[PDB]
Amino acid sequence: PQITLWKRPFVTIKIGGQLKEALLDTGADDTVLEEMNLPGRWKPKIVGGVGGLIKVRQYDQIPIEICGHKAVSTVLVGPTPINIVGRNLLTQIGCTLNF
Amino acid sequence: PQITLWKRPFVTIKIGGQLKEALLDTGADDTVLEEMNLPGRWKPKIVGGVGGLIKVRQYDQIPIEICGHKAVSTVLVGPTPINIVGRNLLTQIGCTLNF
Ligand SMILES: CC(C)CN(C[C@@H](O)[C@H](Cc1ccccc1)NC(=O)O[C@H]1CO[C@H]2OCC[C@H]21)S(=O)(=O)c1ccc(N)cc1
Repeated sequence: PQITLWKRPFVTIKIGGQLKEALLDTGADDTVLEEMNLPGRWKPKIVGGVGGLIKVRQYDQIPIEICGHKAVSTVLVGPTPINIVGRNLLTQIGCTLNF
Repeated sequence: PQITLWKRPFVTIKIGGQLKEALLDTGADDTVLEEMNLPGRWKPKIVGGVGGLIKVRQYDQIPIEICGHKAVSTVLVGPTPINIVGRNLLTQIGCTLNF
């Protein structure tokens, strides 16, 4: 289907056995989530946004259910003020912009 | 047009006769541009993202042209590291997410 943009485009994602709300964000290179536990190895990374830099944990090959897709992706975890779904995950599920 | 998300979705915009590259960003509530001069009244605003807050100037009713679509909308100006087109302008040009 389609999603208009009069409202913030939140979708529900299933990740780590939890249901979370996340913003579909074409301006984000990567998917960044608020503090949570995920299993497996991680490596520290710096993420920079409009207000400055934050430290995050990078988890690879995390399964995520999103918009009827069973996806697998890299996920960054840290002090973001909102869960964002970035182009890494948007491309995997075939999302595009159209006007 | 249609725009995939394997690369950052930059488009050329025209504002006040000036050509600029901006990111099409569904996570951004409102268009934010790097420091520039615009005419008319403004009011300060605070916007927040990854890494914290910034102060911007809000100009209302500014003409902006994007891929042949003309709009008159609110434009924020401040220390963003890149030009961002937000949902306020995406909606006015009929842009949607599709998958
Ligand atoms: C955090 C979002 C809810 C809001 N942001 C839009 C978002 O697309 C920014 C837009 C953005 C893009 C580049 C640089 C700064 C901000 N991208 C972002 O922070 O992504 C980071 C995660 O992936 C990495 O790839 C880009 C930076 C990292 S935002 O820049 O703070 C913002 C907030 C409000 C408005 N009106 C305009 C923009």
